Amino acid sequence: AMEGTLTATVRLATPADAPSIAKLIRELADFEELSHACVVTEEKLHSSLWKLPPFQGPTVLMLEVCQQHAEGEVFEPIVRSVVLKNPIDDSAREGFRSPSTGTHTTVGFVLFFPNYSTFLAKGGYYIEDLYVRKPYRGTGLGTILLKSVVQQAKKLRAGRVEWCVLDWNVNAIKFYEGLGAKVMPEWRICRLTGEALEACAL
Amino acid sequence: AMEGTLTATVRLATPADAPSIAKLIRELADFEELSHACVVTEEKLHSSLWKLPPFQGPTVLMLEVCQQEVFEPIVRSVVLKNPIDDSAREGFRSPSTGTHTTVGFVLFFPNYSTFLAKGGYYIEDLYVRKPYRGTGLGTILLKSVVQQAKKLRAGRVEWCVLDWNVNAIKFYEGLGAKVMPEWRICRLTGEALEACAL
Ligand SMILES: CC(C)(COP(=O)(O)OP(=O)(O)OC[C@H]1O[C@@H](n2cnc3c(N)ncnc32)[C@H](O)[C@@H]1OP(=O)(O)O)[C@@H](O)C(=O)NCCC(=O)NCCS
Ligand SMILES: CC(C)(COP(=O)(O)OP(=O)(O)OC[C@H]1O[C@@H](n2cnc3c(N)ncnc32)[C@H](O)[C@@H]1OP(=O)(O)O)[C@@H](O)C(=O)NCCC(=O)NCCS
Ligand SMILES: N[C@@H](CCCC[NH3+])C(=O)O
Ligand SMILES: N[C@@H](CCCC[NH3+])C(=O)O
Ligand code: NA
Ligand code: NA
Repeated sequence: AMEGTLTATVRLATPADAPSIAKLIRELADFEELSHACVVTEEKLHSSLWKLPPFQGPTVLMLEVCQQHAEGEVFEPIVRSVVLKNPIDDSAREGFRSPSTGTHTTVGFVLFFPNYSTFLAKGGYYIEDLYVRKPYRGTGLGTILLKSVVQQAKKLRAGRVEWCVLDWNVNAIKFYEGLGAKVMPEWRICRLTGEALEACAL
Repeated sequence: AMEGTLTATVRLATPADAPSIAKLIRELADFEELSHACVVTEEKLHSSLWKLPPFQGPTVLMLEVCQQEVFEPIVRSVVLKNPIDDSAREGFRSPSTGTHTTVGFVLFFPNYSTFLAKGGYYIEDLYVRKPYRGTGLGTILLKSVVQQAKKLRAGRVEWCVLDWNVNAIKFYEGLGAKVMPEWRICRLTGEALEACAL
């Protein structure tokens, strides 16, 4: 069991992280009660990610823990000390060994990509997924991961940082509101997919 | 002014379209009851758009009409539901062809679904000028984006709508889109974004 103080690391994901990303996307879909809709594979991540420079297309940041630079680098890892709220019991620890450092455990991820506001006439960032494994929630790790994205977005002069939440996901809403984000009740998401997308033609 | 059949053209916007795009973004913001929050300028569009290849970043397609390649223009004949009276006609002359009137625009950019593990497209803005609504022009414009998204193997085409905008909701549902009531947009901007530190 992990006790006392942890060292938390937020770093750019590499193709070697595809197995862990696939497992975390599946855990998130299971949390959102959307397992049937989730068809992610390591192969699909290799086909679609790591094609464009980081922050110029879909980009993943990995969150990892362990028991406690030159010019023009894209993303220097963010390293923070975290005093544990309670000791952590992680039965999944061995299946989440980090490919960057063997002594690190992968505990979360975030996927984000550029968006654009016409009212601001400025580019922003959109966060697609934000996920922390169950034994590591409530001790400040999700705050470090979200704030690392926001800090990068601000460095890139983002007008806004946006994302979506399920109306029933009260713990995430409280978490986002506590960081200054506003839940906008007036907007609804529209999706054109599957057969309806196939049928949509001129 | 305009009666019978129109020729509708959907084409890629160039920097010469920044004045009309700015004008149309303002009309949309006014429709969406968000005028005060709209700070678009031609200069801001020149700084943020036309920086990346089309469909690889924020991309605009213009919608233009007249009385009857990365992206080949889409040309369609449109039988007018009712004759059109356009008092703003002279302020919306097309920079591509002088005989064409700019009546709308769409802005879209790539998005990504982790559940599909596939890229898609997100439509930021979709707008048609009031005299040209309800006669099939908006359908042509949205379908032009979807056709390009499908050619680029998009898993989904997504956008958002105000819950009170029943005319856009009906239009979207009629095209096969599903309005998903469970999702809420969260935004970190302004002072809240500036105060967010690590
Ligand atoms: C939402 C999620 C990412 C947040 O991450 P977390 O690691 O659980 O978050 P934190 O621990 O930083 O913050 C959660 C709470 O703990 C509190 N907290 C942080 N450090 C703490 C500490 N050392 N001691 C006590 N409380 C602490 C924060 O103040 C926050 O409280 P609030 O929610 O009342 O503001 C995480 O719970 C998760 O993965 N959930 C399942 C998936 C999900 O909901 N995804 C959202 C996608 S839209
Ligand atoms: C929403 C908007 C983009 C749609 O464009 P439009 O040009 O009005 O759209 P169309 O004319 O293709 O479709 C509207 C309706 O007219 C009908 N229609 C189209 N051509 C027709 C014709 N020749 N004869 C009779 N009816 C016709 C369509 O079937 C559709 O009906 P439905 O709403 O019951 O499905 C437009 O009205 C607009 O700009 N509105 C204000 C801004 C706004 O709401 N933007 C959305 C931001 S999310
Ligand atoms: N373009 C608007 C959002 C409209 C979303 C619905 N089409 C903005 O920048 O705030
Ligand atoms: N990643 C999910 C959507 C989750 C949105 C909220 N984080 C999908 O591809 O459908
Ligand atoms: Na959610
Ligand atoms: Na709307």
